[PDB]
Amino acid sequence: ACNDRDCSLDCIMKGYNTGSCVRGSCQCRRTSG
Repeated sequence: ACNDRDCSLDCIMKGYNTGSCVRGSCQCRRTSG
């Protein structure tokens, strides 16, 4: 499931802060800089 539910959760654990479904995938994004 690429839903932001499991995607975001995993994105925050991978080391980033959030993420979303992309073309049926899951990317993450950090909030800093």
